[PDB]
Amino acid sequence: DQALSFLKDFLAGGVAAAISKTAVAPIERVKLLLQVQHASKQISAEKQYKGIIDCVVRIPKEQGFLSFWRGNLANVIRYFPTQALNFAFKDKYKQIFLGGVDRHKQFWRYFAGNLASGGAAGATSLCFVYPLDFARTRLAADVGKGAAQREFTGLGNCITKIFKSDGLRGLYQGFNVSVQGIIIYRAAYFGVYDTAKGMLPDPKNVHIIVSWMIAQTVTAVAGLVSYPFDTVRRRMMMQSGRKGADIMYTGTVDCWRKIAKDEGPKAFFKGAWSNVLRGMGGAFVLVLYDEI
Ligand SMILES: C=C1[C@@H]2CC[C@H]3[C@]4(C)C[C@H](O[C@H]5O[C@H](CO)[C@@H](OS(=O)(=O)O)[C@H](OS(=O)(=O)O)[C@H]5OC(=O)CC(C)C)CC(C(=O)O)(C(=O)O)[C@H]4CC[C@]3(C2)[C@H]1O
Ligand SMILES: CCCCCCCCCCCC(=O)NCCC[N+](C)(C)[O-]
Repeated sequence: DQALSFLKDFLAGGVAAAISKTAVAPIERVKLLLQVQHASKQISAEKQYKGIIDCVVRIPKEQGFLSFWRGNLANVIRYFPTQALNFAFKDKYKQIFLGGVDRHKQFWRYFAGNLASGGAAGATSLCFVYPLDFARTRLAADVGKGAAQREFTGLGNCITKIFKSDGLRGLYQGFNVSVQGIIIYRAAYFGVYDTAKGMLPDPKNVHIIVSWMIAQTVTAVAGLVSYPFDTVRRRMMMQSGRKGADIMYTGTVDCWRKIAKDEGPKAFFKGAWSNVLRGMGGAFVLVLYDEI
């Protein structure tokens, strides 16, 4: 019950999360650039990154090797407020949406309860940490080659600059679709894993390896299914700071339509492969980390 033990666990978790996310930040930046460069003010269509390889080879000489971690501070910080918030809300939402439900005799009522609980805890946390996700994205998208060409010079600068021009709404652009995404993601994750645990994995006796790959596969699939929601989310974040006729999307719905009509249905998955890689590498660093 030691408050000390709890603090130690809390910090250790924050350290682990900070290491894995920092580790895959380069590939995450590529994912973000490909996903949002269409809505960038600095990237002309001619200078757009042609892909992962074209992207990884260009940013070092274009903006400096260190720029691979541009916007990563938000990544190492988010964990703390996020987990602090879960400590006060997470279990309460579970009790609220799942209390009294028999998991075995009421599959769907349980399923829905699970989604509402995850969705409620996620939206609640985001009410506080979303600006961090916002800045992580806007900084990642910034391709300035030096302090003078930087659209934002850092986490604090991004948040303050946007706040001054758009107020709070600017820092929360894309909030709603992100929550929809959280629910779709959770629905796909549990839906797949559920169907999975049935076929091929009897009382999990298989090697740790296959047991890991399977967990990664469920994550990748859940990430793909909800990816479109992530793309309009980030594209909306790119609107903050813009004014008048400069605004590409007037709302989430307008965003969905615009992307579909101006870029094509496949465009919703720009960066999706990079995202799959990012997720895998992230999980691989944690195991690599826990073993040291
Ligand atoms: C439209 C979308 C896409 C689909 C939904 C989300 C996540 C995948 C959704 C996700 O992560 C969520 O899903 C997990 C799996 O079901 C769930 O774990 S569980 O409780 O153990 O089941 C996490 O819960 S928490 O308890 O740890 O807090 C939950 O985190 C949140 O609620 C984090 C808030 C900051 C939002 C977190 C996250 C991640 O990459 O994994 C993260 O930022 O770290 C999001 C990335 C952004 C999108 C991508 C959003 O743009
Ligand atoms: C277990 C595998 C199931 C197969 C899943 C196949 C996913 C293909 C990705 C679909 C992307 C998606 O969700 N778009 C929802 C559009 C919703 N609106 C119209 C409101 O914008």
